Amino acid sequence: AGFQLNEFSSSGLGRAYSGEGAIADDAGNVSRNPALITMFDRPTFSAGAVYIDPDVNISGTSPSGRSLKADNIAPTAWVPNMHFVAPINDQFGWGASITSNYGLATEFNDTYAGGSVGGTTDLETMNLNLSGAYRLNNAWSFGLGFNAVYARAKIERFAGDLGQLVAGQIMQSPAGQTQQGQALAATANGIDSNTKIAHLNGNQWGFGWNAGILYELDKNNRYALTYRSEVKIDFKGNYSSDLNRAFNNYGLPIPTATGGATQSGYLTLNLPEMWEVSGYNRVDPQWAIHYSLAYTSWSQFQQLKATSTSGDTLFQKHEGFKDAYRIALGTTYYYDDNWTFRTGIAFADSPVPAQNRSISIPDQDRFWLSAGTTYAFNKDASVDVGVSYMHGQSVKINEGPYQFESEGKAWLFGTNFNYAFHHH
Ligand SMILES: CCCCCCCCOCCOCCOCCOCCO
Ligand SMILES: CCCCCCCCOCCOCCOCCOCCO
Repeated sequence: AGFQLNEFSSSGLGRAYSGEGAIADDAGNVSRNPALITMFDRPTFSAGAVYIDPDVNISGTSPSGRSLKADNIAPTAWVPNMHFVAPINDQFGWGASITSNYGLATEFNDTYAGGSVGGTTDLETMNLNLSGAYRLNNAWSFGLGFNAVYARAKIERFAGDLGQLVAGQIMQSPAGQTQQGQALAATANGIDSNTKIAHLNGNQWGFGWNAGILYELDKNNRYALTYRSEVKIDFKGNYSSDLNRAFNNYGLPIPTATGGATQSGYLTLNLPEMWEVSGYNRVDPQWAIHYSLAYTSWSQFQQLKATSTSGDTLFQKHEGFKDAYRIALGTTYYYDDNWTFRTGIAFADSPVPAQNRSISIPDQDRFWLSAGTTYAFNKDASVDVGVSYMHGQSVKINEGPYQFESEGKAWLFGTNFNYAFHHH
């Protein structure tokens, strides 16, 4: 699912985030649906983190003869979460949380033959949320939330074997016999595969809002609709390329060379909005069933475009994402006053059309299998441990002169501590 994260709590991880937004056994879920606030009787707190260990691989051969093989190109990630919820009165409450809905990390050796389209790609995101909720009656609740998103990003690309390729082209050509042609071949051969062809970095705050509706049949069965708005991050940061000025203005398909000098740069990143419907059903004093369909408007993310203080394009990449859905189903076994158990599955289709796949964000349809458990120390305190495994199909990728194959899987492990305070 592109660069979206769902890892906002360890219990959620055990459910495979199914019907999140209709469950309120810990404070974690208010981030997902502000209306769940009305479900809380006293100040409740939750803090933990999810460890994501991807194993994503690339295979292929460049036209140069060099291998396009790259193993383990998605570094492990630690995603923290922190949550708080508290009543105001019989019909009002509020919450705050620190989560992450968007994140991405890909890394190739700066010597990689295909380095002009896989160097380093890093996006980390933090969502500061502040919600309030109104209890209309025993059935209807409403939530309204505001989000301050802090985002830190970095892009780096290298000349892989392009220097070699270009030199070959010249030398095979009639210009191979010319002084002019030879000098260019020399220059091309001279571009090391670790020559930095593009650098971007910046951090910026962005802002958005979210809303949610909660409907309860009884104390054991509810349903929810939630909306999370788009958030536009307007980066202003640094752009650089180690290539000589002399490369620019011939219309070659490359980022603007700056001879290593840094230029101020502007790029707008769109974090897509998301809708979600959720259902929770406590079938039995020990058994619950939960499920959700979520819809993310990835079409809101069309490209990476970077711009000088003069309006010139310094670096551009077409993304052309399409809207995508995530669906999930899970169960919870409330064994005894101490132990709770859970498992779930989810599926998410890639928002990246095959013809726009790229190796920096090698995405495919995914499945999650998860299981988790909660131990309750004492009605006031509990720890949540969750495990999830994700599997993705292998997919074909075409960028520039290169053809790749990609496969990805991952293990997720997470722990959360929960505390509940003195009632009213
Ligand atoms: C699939 C990637 C999504 C997230 C990418 C950025 C998220 C930040 O992860 C960085 C991973 O680095 C590990 C964190 O460092 C260890 C922190 O643990 C210290 C405990 O206090
Ligand atoms: C300069 C105008 C910007 C238009 C394109 C921006 C996006 C470019 O990214 C394409 C990535 O290709 C990088 C390859 O650069 C060439 C390195 O080797 C050239 C030496 O022969």
